[PDB]
Amino acid sequence: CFPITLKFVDVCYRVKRTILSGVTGMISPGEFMAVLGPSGSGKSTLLNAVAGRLHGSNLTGKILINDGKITKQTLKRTGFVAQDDLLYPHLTVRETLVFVALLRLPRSLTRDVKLRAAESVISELGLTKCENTVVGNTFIRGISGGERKRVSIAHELLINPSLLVLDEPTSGLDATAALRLVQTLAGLAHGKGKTVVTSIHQPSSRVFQMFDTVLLLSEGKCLFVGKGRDAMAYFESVGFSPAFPMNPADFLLDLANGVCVRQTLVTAYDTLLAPQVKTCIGITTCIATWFSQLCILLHRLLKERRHESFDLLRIFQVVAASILCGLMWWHSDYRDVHDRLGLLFFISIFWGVLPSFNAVFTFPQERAIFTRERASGMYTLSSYFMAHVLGSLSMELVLPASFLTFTYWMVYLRPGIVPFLLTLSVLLLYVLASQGLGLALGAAIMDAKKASTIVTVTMLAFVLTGGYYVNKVPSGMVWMKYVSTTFYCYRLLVAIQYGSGEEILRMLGCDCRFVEEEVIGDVGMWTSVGVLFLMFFGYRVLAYLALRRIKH
Amino acid sequence: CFPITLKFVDVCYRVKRTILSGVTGMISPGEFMAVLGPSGSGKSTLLNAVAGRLHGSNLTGKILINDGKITKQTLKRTGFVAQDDLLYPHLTVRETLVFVALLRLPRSLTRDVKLRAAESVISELGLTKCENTVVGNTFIRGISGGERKRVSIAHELLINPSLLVLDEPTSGLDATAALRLVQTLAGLAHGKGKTVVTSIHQPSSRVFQMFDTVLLLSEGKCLFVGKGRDAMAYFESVGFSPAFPMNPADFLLDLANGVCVRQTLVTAYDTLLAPQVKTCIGITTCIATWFSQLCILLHRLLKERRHESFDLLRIFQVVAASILCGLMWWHSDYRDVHDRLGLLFFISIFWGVLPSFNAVFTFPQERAIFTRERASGMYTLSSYFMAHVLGSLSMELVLPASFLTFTYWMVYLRPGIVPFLLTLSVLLLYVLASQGLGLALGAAIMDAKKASTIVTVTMLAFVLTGGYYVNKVPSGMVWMKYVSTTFYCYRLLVAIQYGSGEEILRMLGCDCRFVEEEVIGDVGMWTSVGVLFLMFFGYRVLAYLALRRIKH
Ligand SMILES: CC(C)CCC[C@@H](C)[C@H]1CC[C@H]2[C@@H]3CC=C4C[C@@H](OC(=O)CCC(=O)O)CC[C@]4(C)[C@H]3CC[C@]12C
Ligand SMILES: CC(C)CCC[C@@H](C)[C@H]1CC[C@H]2[C@@H]3CC=C4C[C@@H](OC(=O)CCC(=O)O)CC[C@]4(C)[C@H]3CC[C@]12C
Repeated sequence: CFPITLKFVDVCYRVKRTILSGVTGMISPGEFMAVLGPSGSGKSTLLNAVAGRLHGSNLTGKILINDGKITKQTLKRTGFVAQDDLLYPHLTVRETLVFVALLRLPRSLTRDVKLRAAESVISELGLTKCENTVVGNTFIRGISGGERKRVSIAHELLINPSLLVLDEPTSGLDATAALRLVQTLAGLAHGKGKTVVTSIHQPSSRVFQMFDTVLLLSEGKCLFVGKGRDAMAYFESVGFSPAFPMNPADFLLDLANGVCVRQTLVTAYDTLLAPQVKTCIGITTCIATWFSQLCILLHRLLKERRHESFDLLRIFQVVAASILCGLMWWHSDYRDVHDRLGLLFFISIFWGVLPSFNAVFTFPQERAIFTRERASGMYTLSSYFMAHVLGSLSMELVLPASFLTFTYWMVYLRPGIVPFLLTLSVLLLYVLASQGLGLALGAAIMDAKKASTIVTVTMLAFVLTGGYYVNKVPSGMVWMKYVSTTFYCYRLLVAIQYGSGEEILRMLGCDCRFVEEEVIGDVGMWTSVGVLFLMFFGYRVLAYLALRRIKH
Repeated sequence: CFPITLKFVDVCYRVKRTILSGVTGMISPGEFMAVLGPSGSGKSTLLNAVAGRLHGSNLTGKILINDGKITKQTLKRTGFVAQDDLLYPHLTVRETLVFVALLRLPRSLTRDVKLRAAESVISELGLTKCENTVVGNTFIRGISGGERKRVSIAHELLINPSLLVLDEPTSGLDATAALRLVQTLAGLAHGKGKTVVTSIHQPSSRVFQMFDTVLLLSEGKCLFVGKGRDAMAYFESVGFSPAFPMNPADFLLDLANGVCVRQTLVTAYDTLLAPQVKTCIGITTCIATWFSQLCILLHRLLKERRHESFDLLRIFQVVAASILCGLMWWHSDYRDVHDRLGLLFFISIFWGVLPSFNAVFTFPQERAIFTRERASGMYTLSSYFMAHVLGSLSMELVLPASFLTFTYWMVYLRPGIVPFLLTLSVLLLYVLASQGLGLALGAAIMDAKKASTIVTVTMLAFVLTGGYYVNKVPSGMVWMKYVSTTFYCYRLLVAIQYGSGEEILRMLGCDCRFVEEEVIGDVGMWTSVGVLFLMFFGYRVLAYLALRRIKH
C-alpha cells in the first residue's frame, strides 16, 4: 500500500492575466476532495498543475507529492481523466480495456496477469453488464454517456494509481448517472485508500452531500477549504446566509460570482483559515517490445481499418466501376490500339484518385487519440506509424484485386497466367504508391478539408501529364510527367499488354507512327518499377517526418 | 388586449406505452408555469399537446384555449419555441429578425411597420448590443448560446402571441445566462400579461424562486399543481421532508424518480388537490404575394449561397484547373485534332462533375429549417424551391465564366467574338443542366453521403459513354450516350470549334476517317441544344416532385 499525501503551497499561474494566485491546501490519503468554482475561475488549471501536466515559468509555487517534489516516478501512480473521452468506436468494452491493459502494464507480467487486471477494473467500475457492447461515438451506436466515462476512468485504473485526478466527470450526464458516478469515486477513496481529486461543474443537492472536503475558487483566490458539511457554518460566521432554500453548492457559487462579495471573503479567509492551513503543512529487449507494441497496435486497429476500407458505399463504388468498365470494353479487340489504351488509362486514373483521396483522412482523424496516448507512454509513434502503414497495406488491396479479377477476362485483355499476374502486380504497387501521397499530404496538413483540395489539384496535374490526354506537351512542361505516379503505372500496363510494339505493328502492318509513340514511349519496364518503389517508401518517409514535426 | 386562459382536462397520450394519463390543470393569463419532471416523464409531450402540435387518435382529453376547442385562429396567438435553434449562420442578428418580420407579419402593413416590429423585440429581449454580430453555428463564430436562444424566442414574439410555450430553453446554458433568460420570461408574463408555459430540466436554487406555478409529472401522472412557494409545504402534510439542505427542485424530482414513493403520492394528490382543480374549471393578390415571398427568400439566402459558391477552397480548385489546362494546351494548334478534342472533353468532365457534386448537399442540409418554417406559414415550398433554383442560377455561373475567359486566348481556341460567346453559352448551359442532376438526386435521397455516391456512379457512366474514351461501343450500350449530359456538351463544343469538318479536312488533306467520326458525329447542333434545355427544366421538375414526397 503506497498512499499519497498531496500539499500545494501558494500555487500561482500567469499566462501571456492571472488565473491562479495564492492557492494553498492539502489533500490527504483517503479523502474525496471536490474543487468548486464558476466557469473561468481556474478550476481546470489547478487540476493540471496538480496532476503534473503544467510546469515551467508560467507556474509559481511548490506542489509536493508526499513531502517531495514531482519526479517522474510519482507520475506512474498519478492518473488524470481528462474532460473528453477519446475511444475507438468499433471495439467492445472488453476489447477496449484489454488492449489498454497489454499496452500500459509492464512486460514483466504474463498475458494472464495483464488480462485479469483488465477484468478486475470492469467489475470495480460496474461495466460487467455492457462488456460485450460496442463503444460507438454517435453513428456506431453503443454504450451510454455514463458508461463512456467509466471506460475512460478504467484506462487510468489499470496502472493502479494512488492519486486519481478527474476533470469534470459529471458533465453531460443525468442526475442519476452523475450520482452513481460520484458514488463509485467515493467508493474508491474510502475503501481502496486512494486520493481522488475532482472538479464538479454544478453539483445537485445530494451529490454535494458526498464530498469529504471542498475547495472553492472565486476567480483564482481560494475562498474556502475544509469539510463539505462545515461549509455554510463558516459563512454564517462572516455573515452570509441564504435567504431562501438553496442547494449548498448553489449558495457557494453565488458567493464566488458577485451575485450575493468577493473581496470581503478573501480577507475573511486569509485571516481565519489560511493561517492554520500552514500548520498541518539489448537486441532482444529493445526490439522485442517494439514488435509486441506493433503486434497489439495492429490487432487493435484492424476493426478501425475495416469500416474505412470495406464501407458499403465504397464497395458499391468499385462494383459499379467494374461493371461499367466491363461493359464498355466488353470482349474488346486488341487491334483497336486506341481504345485498349483508354481502358488502361482509366484503370490508372481510377486507382490513383481513389486510394489517395481516402488516405488523406487517416492521420487528421486520429490526432487527438494519438496525442493523449503517446504522452501516456503506451507507444512511441514509430510503432504507431508502422501499424498504420502495415494495417492499410493489407486492407486496401482487396478491392483493386477484385476489380481486376472481374474485368480482365470479360474485357479480353492479354490471355495467360503471367500477363494476368503482372497486370495485378503493377496495379497493386500503384495503389500503394499513390496511397502514400495521401498519407504524406494528410500528415503535413493536419486538416482534412484543406488537404483533400491539394490532393485533388495534385492528382489532376498527374492525370493531365500521365501520357494519354495531351501528346504534344509544350517544351517547358515535359518534366512534369516524371514526377507523376500515373505516368509510371500507365507505361507499365501498356508494356505488359503490348510489349515493345512488335506483334501489333505486324498485325496492323504499319512497319502510322501512332503505334510507335504510344506503345513504346520513354521509360523502360525497370525504370518504371523502381520509381514506383521509390514513391512507395519515399512518400511514407515524408509522412513520418511530417508527424514528428507536429509534436503530435 | 387578448389574453388566453388555458385549461387541459385529463389529457392522455398513448403511442404504439402510456406517456400521459390523467394530466389535468389550468394556466391563467399572467402566470409563468414551469413543468418539472424526470427525463422521459412526458414533459415534452405535454407541451406539444398544449401548443397544438399533437392531435389525433393517440391523444385523449379536452384541451381548451379560453373555454373553447383549439381552432386555427388561436394558433396565430400561440407560439412554440422548440428545443433546437435553427438559424442561418451568415445573417446578422438584425438581418435574421427583419427577414422573419417581413415573412411572418401580414401584408396589410407597410415596410416600416414590419421593420419597427422587428426592432422592438430586439430591445425587449435584450439583443441590442449584439444586433450587428453574425449568428454563426460552430465555424462562422458568432453570438453566444444564451443569445442564440433569444433569437429563437424573438421569432415567436414577432407575431405578438398570447400563449408562449417554450420547450427546455435553459438547456446548455450557464447558471448566469439561464437565470437572466428566466428573468425575461418572467418579465413578459408579469408586465405584458402573457401566458408563458415552459419546462425546465434541472432548475437551480433561485431559478425555482421565479416560478409562479409548478406542474410536476412523475412518469405521466401529475404529482403536484399549484404555487411554487407552496410546493414543499404540501409534501410535509403527507410526510415527505428533506433530510438535508436541498434545492426544492431537486427534492421534487427525487420524489418523482423513486429515490425517496410514486404510488403513495398519486393517491395523495388524487384525493386532496385533484378534486378541487375541477372547480375552477385574384391575379394581383395570389401572384404578388408569391413574388414578394420569392423576393425576400432570394435576398435572404444570398449570403448562404455565397460561401457555398465562393468558398476559398473552391476558387483555388478552379484557379488550379485553369492554369493546368492553360499550360498543357498552351498556344495549341488546331490541326492537332486529337489533342484539341481532349481539351474540349476535359472541359466537359470538369464542369459536369464539379457542379453536380456540389449541388447534392443543398437540400439535405436545409431540411430541418424548411420543415420548421413551412409548417409555421411563412412560405409554401414553391417560393422556397424557386429561390434555390434562381439563387444558384446566378452564383454558379461566375467560376465557369472565369475559367473560360482565362483559358480561351492562352489555349488558342477558335478566334473571334462569335466563337467565344457560343463556347461560353454552351458551357453555362451545361453547368446548369448538370447542376440539376445533383439537385434531383439530393432531394430524392435526403442523405448527403448516400447521394454523393450515386452522383459519382452516374457521372462515371456519363463520362465513359460521353464520346471520347471508347469509339467502338458494343451494340447493347450505344443507347446510354443519349441520356448522358456530357455527350451533348462535348458534341456542341466540337461543332463550334470545327464545324462540319470542312476546313479541317482541307488542311489535313484527308478528303483518314479519324476526322469524319470524331468531329461530325451523330446529333445536330439543335438537337444537342434542345436536350440540354430538357435536362435543365426536367431535372428541376424531378427535384420539386421529390420534395413534395418527403412531406418536408
Ligand atoms: C472515364 C475517364 C474519362 C476517366 C475520368 C475520371 C474518372 C475516373 C472520374 C470521374 C468522376 C470521378 C469521381 C468523382 C468524385 C470522387 C471524389 C471522391 O469520392 C467521394 O467523395 C466519395 C468517397 C467516400 O466518402 O466514400 C473520391 C474519388 C471520386 C469518387 C472520383 C473517382 C474518379 C471518377 C470516377
Ligand atoms: C485529365 C482527364 C483524364 C480528366 C480526368 C478527370 C478529371 C477532370 C478529374 C481528376 C480528379 C477529379 C477531382 C477529384 C475529386 C473531386 C470530388 C469533388 O471534390 C471535392 O470533394 C471538393 C468539393 C468541395 O467540397 O469543395 C468534386 C469533383 C472533384 C474535385 C474532381 C473533379 C474532376 C477531376 C479533376
